[PDB]
Amino acid sequence: TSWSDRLQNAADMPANMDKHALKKYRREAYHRVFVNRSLAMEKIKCFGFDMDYTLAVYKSPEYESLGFELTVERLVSIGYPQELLSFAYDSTFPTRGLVFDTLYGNLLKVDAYGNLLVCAHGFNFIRGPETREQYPNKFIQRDDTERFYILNTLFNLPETYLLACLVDFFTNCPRYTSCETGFKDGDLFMSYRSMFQDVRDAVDWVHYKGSLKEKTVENLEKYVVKDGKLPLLLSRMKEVGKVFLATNSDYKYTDKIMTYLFDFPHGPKPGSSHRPWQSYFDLILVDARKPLFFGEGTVLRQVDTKTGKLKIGTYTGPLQHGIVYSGGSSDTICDLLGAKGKDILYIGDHIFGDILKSKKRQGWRTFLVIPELAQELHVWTDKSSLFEELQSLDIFLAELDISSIQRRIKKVTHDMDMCYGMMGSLFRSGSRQTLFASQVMRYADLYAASFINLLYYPFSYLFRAAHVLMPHEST
Amino acid sequence: TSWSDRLQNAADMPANMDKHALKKYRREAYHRVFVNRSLAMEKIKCFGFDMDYTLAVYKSPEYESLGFELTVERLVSIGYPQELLSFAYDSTFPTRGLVFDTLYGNLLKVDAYGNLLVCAHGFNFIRGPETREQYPNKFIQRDDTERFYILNTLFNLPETYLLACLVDFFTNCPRYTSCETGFKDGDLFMSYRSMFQDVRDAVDWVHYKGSLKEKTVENLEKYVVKDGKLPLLLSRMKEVGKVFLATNSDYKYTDKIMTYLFDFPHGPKPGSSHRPWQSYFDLILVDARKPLFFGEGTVLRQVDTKTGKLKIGTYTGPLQHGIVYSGGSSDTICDLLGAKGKDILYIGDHIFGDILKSKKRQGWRTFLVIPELAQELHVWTDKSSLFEELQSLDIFLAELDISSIQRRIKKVTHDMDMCYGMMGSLFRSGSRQTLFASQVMRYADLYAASFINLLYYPFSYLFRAAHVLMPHEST
Amino acid sequence: TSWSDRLQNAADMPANMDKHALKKYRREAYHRVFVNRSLAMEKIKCFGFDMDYTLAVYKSPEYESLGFELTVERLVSIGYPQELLSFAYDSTFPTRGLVFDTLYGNLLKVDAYGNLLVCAHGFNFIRGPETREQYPNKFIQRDDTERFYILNTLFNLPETYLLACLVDFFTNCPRYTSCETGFKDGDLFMSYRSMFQDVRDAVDWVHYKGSLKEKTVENLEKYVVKDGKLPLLLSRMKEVGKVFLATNSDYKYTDKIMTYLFDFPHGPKPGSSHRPWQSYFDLILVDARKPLFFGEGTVLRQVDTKTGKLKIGTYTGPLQHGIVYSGGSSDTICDLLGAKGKDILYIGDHIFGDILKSKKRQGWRTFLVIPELAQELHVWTDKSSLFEELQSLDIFLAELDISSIQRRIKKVTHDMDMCYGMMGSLFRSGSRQTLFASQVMRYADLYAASFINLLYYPFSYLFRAAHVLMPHEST
Amino acid sequence: TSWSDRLQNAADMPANMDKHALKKYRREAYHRVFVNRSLAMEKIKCFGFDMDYTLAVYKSPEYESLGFELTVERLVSIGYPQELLSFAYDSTFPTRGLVFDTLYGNLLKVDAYGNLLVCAHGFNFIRGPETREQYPNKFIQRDDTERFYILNTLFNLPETYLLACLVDFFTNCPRYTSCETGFKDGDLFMSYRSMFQDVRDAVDWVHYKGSLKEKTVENLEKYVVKDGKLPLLLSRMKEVGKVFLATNSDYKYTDKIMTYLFDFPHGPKPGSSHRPWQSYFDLILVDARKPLFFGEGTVLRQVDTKTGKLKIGTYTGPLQHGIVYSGGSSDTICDLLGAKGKDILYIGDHIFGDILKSKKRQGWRTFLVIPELAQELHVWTDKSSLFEELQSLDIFLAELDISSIQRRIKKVTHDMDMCYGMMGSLFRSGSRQTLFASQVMRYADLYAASFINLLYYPFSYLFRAAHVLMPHEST
Ligand SMILES: [Mg+2]
Ligand SMILES: [Mg+2]
Ligand SMILES: [Mg+2]
Ligand SMILES: [Mg+2]
Repeated sequence: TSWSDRLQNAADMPANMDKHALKKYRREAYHRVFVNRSLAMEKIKCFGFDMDYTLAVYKSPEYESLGFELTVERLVSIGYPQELLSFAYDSTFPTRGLVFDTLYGNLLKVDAYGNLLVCAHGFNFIRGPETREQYPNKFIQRDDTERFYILNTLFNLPETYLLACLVDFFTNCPRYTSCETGFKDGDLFMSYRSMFQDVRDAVDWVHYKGSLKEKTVENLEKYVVKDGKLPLLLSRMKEVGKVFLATNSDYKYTDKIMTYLFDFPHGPKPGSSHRPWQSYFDLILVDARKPLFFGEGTVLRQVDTKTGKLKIGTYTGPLQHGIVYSGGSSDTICDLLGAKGKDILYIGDHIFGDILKSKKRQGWRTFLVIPELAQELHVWTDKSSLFEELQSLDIFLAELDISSIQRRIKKVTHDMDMCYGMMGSLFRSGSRQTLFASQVMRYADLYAASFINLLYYPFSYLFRAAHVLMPHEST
Repeated sequence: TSWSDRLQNAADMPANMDKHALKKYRREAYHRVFVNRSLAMEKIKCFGFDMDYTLAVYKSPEYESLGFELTVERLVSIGYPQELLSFAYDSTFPTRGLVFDTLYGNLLKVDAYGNLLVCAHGFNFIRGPETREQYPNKFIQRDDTERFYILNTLFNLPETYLLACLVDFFTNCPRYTSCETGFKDGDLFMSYRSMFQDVRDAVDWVHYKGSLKEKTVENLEKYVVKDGKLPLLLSRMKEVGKVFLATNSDYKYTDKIMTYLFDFPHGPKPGSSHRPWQSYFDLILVDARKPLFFGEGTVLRQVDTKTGKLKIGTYTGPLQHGIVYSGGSSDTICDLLGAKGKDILYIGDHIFGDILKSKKRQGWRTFLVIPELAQELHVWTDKSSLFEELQSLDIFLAELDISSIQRRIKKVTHDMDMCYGMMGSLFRSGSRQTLFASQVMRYADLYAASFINLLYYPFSYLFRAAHVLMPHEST
Repeated sequence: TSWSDRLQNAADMPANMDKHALKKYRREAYHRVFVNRSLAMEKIKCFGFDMDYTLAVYKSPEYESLGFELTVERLVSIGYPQELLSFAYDSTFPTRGLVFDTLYGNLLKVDAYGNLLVCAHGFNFIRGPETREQYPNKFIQRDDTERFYILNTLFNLPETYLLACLVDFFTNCPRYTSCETGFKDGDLFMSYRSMFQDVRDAVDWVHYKGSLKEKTVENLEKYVVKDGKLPLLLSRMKEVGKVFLATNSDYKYTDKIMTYLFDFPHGPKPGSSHRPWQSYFDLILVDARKPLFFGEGTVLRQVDTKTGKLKIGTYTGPLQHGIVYSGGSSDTICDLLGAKGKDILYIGDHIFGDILKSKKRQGWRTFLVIPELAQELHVWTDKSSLFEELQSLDIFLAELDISSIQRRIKKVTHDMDMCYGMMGSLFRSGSRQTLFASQVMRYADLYAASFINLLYYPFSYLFRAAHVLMPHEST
Repeated sequence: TSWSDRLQNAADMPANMDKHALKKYRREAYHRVFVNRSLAMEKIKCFGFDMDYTLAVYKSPEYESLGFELTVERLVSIGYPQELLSFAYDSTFPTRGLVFDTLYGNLLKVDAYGNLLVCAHGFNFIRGPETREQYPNKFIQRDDTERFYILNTLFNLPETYLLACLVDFFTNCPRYTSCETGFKDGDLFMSYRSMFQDVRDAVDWVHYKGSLKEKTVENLEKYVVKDGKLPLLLSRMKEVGKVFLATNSDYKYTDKIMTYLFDFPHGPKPGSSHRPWQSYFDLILVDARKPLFFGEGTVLRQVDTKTGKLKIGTYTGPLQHGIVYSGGSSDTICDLLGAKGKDILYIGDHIFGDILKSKKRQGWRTFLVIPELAQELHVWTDKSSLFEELQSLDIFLAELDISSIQRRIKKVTHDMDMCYGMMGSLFRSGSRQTLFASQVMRYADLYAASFINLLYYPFSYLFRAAHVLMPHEST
């Protein structure tokens, strides 16, 4: 059972719109909209959407495996050793949000202050004292982007596993010599940083020049979750306000994916005429280049919808029916739809490019899709027993012999985390929250396993969060 | 009653060290150490200190008034109009942490997302709808440091008032014409940004070339809080670990101020031989240039303690008795004292230069001194009635006629805030926390009205904070 | 008669090596080595070579036309109007070294101080007074690289003509409206700067992703000058010193081109065994990325000569027989061949990337190939009559009615220049030298229509230039 | 006999304005205007002037000695050893235009390509082979401004000698240990780069905070050349065009110096009413901050001529009588006087800040004052014998035993150069021109020992330079 098996379960269901069914269905955690800062839906005038892993959720692990296979094949095509071809994607290893340290070749799980929570070299998990060799003070400057790359999106799951695969492979292949910062094979030296760049280069290449889009699009049912409730929610949003798309993908890929997402023999509800996906939007903007989009952007271009090519020159006209934009900036949306930032709820999965940047730079309201939350919620509810024991121990430790009491902490956190995978939960390692968890609470006003959970809330719900108090204020 | 009147009350008291007196005295809020993240004092090996507004608290409002007077006199000396001379510092206007917007000449109180909480143009407080003229979406990109200057330290209190004074004066002086971005007087145009730079230039100048140090040092009792409990706490720290000073001030000013802070006819306790302030420290470092200190720093220099001048050349020797350093970096301290970052508790008042930077860049533990917390606590406890009514209204608003219910919110927040001053509380505006409050919770592990509150806690106390849960985790 | 018709005339000749034949053949201007600063061939220990337009001269105008055709086809493929397809390359329009001004869409010929010598908007040559509208003071800051692009290499000849073609086409096509900085077609605006970037993008694309290499390599005789005297000169250099290749091209293209350059049924001289091109070199370095090569360079890589792919990792071994390098820096050559900069004579055609940068950054000796010099010399010798009249007028103008005397200057310069082409001589406009001419004299120690002219000079010739005197020094 | 002894000889002379006296007086080399590029005086509409070492020439060696003394005293005041106090300025050591290499502590004389011509470590002149230890290839990247500082103005003559003095002193003082990059004294390390920064800091300090202006102004006759022919030339320029001042000095210093330069009991000619210096100018601009002046500049300010302070705010009015400007840009002058760049002849002594930058960035015409040219001309004319022998040897060397022929070259260049000083001529070392000589020919259209030499040329002279030919063009 993958996490997209949960999302494709609730997606096979038409929506009963009885107002008592929605209110009851909503309270079940898998379908909740969780609230970090209060938000009055009545004050939202425009709903904006990312596409990949927001409107179009790729089925796991089929999709990660395809991208891992194509990336491996690209690396062998440029000179990496044939053995890579026998790697096979394993979804139980990687967790989103890890940090690859290009100096020492470790995958790290860190908290919001860059404290080490987990450290794996290949598939060898480094325990506390040994990590102090390379990380005295057990800490990284997580903003040193020359050394550290944060694998933040579901797109990075294949490379998260692949980096571990390569470090493992070269460590144990007798042709090579392990050094602190990479591998020697005679007179060639491959630094972990060189190796990491090649992987990054290869993932980009399969997305933009290799065959991943092609293989995706010729088997959409295998790779893309489709849900009849998406065209219903979009039309319901259009009655209360404006709806826009602002995606980084190009127009040809956007059109194929979006057409499939609406490929039902009805429109919004069973019985209605099907409508083209474009009619569900007041403003369609491709090639957005977020997060640069939320600063100065690029020049506003117009897509030739017939050919998929951009018209030559900078588009100067007004919003008009039928038009598709390329490039531009967030200010394109605000001007063309007559919106201020806090009239906008932007809905996306990139904690950095979609959410953090639209909040800090423009004051937009934010909705973070976290697809793994379905499986994360399952593990967290089912094995709540262990976390409750965790919190019990954490307190009796403070009253105080703790020779053996710290041992039961470190034991209990390990086996709690293992239920999620080898890199543990996306949101925590034991009693300690991750960087990712921290940025969710900090920059996502709302979050949910799927944006579809908005369908189960009335037109003008007021999402409510608890007010926050400083220590001295609750004294 | 200023906030330094509170601190100079508890400072006139010798410390009863009965372990039941400390535990009871400690529970009184004014003397608490408040905890944002748990901290095990037993694991702290080095205590490090800022000086100004940490070890040496300047009496308010005498000191702010002196700096305001000298800054005003400097501006008139370079050409500003004589009327400035009749300005007089008013401590009830400014609150620390405001943001001056150099484009439109407004002082702003913002929350952590840059949402406008208060907006004053001179002494005219701009209400909601009118702020939308200049701030559509009622938001600023608080990291656009070319436009926005955050007045963060107690040193900025005089210029916080002075900026309002000037905007007020030029607005109402018939010689000038108000424009959106400044004032015209015939063929001269003074932009708010030009004017702001002159004020900043003048404050620097009185601190580093004018007479402020001179007038301070020739009347230390008038300007500097002195507390017999400081040499006691320092010596107690020296028995459990190492103690260091790392201040931005130069050695001559540091020596005068520190000598006075120890100017008692006894040592640590009444009855003991007085010792020079230098003997309370294992490492003394002046000219630190924090926050650059916490990155690459500057070259390590050695102070000629006899002359107050720096020796020529880069100091290459070891830590040795008697030596004073200039420049260097945080890594100087770690090497020379054999410490990792989390063995260090650094104690200071600069939320940015002392606390935020030492946490994000080095993983140091942090203790934030907030001198105004004494008065803030008084107002918050005494007028708790109003905040309790505030939180009641905030909830019954969510159940729902709110024509009149929002009016009682906006009324009640105003008169709550007024009890603090015209710019309201340092930590909140009504039910909404400030940027400053947010950075306290985020980067200060501990905080307190005074670092002296550490004296009332046992040698190896474990400061405990509540563990944090994401919404879906408490579901 | 193109300029590569001259070079392919002298190239069809085997070399008579009688020492009286070389000395006599050498004195003919077409075969001279011209000298800007004295150079003692005996002190040269390494000869280094660029490839494209140095060892491999592309036949004109076949090659420029092919690149123009492919670039035009690429632009139409991305959306430019079909009419572009009817453009046809005209070799009589462009002169190398022109400056495209992306603001106003003009091709400019400038002197070393950026003074305007010629200004063409499309095919309309703008005369003096009208250029003052857009260029008051008739001058450009030629180092403002955001606005001005200097078309410096023979590779830029197709785009030099194409830029004029497009400006002409849009100016006169009634679908568009000419503005100061570009063209409007309804709601699309194409700035000259946008248009220029598209041309630059398209030329790069045909070189690195389109078919230009493919079409070149499948008809080498049509496109590439081949000369039996090249393998003779290379072997003669190898007896006095070391020989190296440092080209920006990749290894697969380098191998095809170089193999053809040595494709004779003999070796160095008729009668000798043919040898592979690689045996003529002590150090072969591809992917050089000059001029970055002459600063920090890139990492040294090793080419897998069997597959044409780079081996993975950084090459750490020594110079060894058979090895081909990728990347690296000029310091790779100096270390591996044991050379200082002034032991090196580097031979190339890029006045900036090959010559200027190797002189200013490393102190290398320099040999500039100028292929057009053959035709330039012909025009300059044959029509010397007119330049002699020019210099006569220039002086009698100084003795002084010059109403009519300036008119004969401006007339005589025009018809002198026209004998070269519509953009006039590469080296001058009338009595005024071009930027290009200035950088030749300034940074090329030697220059010549072909590097083959070195064959006609004895092993240890001392190339001699006149010593330079300041005005006050000849007083 | 210093070089300002020559300039103060011709300055004690009233100007006979007989047109045959000027034409004859002019031909004497000391009073020539030398011409690098032809210039038609009739086309000059504005004459612009620097002040220091242009209108106000400081008497040598009195002035350099005063600045050396004050700089030495400042260094001892901050901690340098007392022995510095016994240094005494020696005008026979330094030559303008040397390059201090902050890595190895050498003064270098270089040519335009950065080839080493002279290399002195302290007062030890390093001969060829030993310089190869630190400068393989005998070359420096003269644009690496982090390592190399070019001492370009007469203001740098005191520090040129002082740098040698310090390197000499520390090398030979037994308290210190010489290392490749500086000196050790126990646990202090003084790098040459640290030491160089202290000297630079100290020279700035005496100019802007110490007493150099004060001591200058209270003994102007001792320190400043005064010439009755200056007010005559200025008034003659005002009849043919506009005259402006654009100096980096502030208004109070400018007024003292300029007032003295006009302190005669007559006006332009003996017998005329004296006029204030300000009446000789159409536009006076102080605080120019050249060369930044020739790019974006700073904001235009207005000087309060009564107080010497800048008025508050940005000056927006027009050119009006009596007004003095501060800051601004070269475009201030062009707009306010209605000039294009080539209507301007700017007259100054800074080869970089005044001449090179105004030519490359704005296309201004240029007049370089070189005060040492008077003495340089004397040495060059009087000892022409030796340079003529030099050029004879340079040629017979090319015909060819040169074991002994190179020895007579290296001997003859040494004793030629010695007649100028220990660092030799400003313009050459033997047969090789210096960087400085090269930038004179390259960027100064005219040059002269004094700008006063313009008085001896008729109103609309056409300064004529020989036209330049490339090698292949004179073939
Ligand atoms: Mg996405
Ligand atoms: Mg402080
Ligand atoms: Mg080339
Ligand atoms: Mg000057």
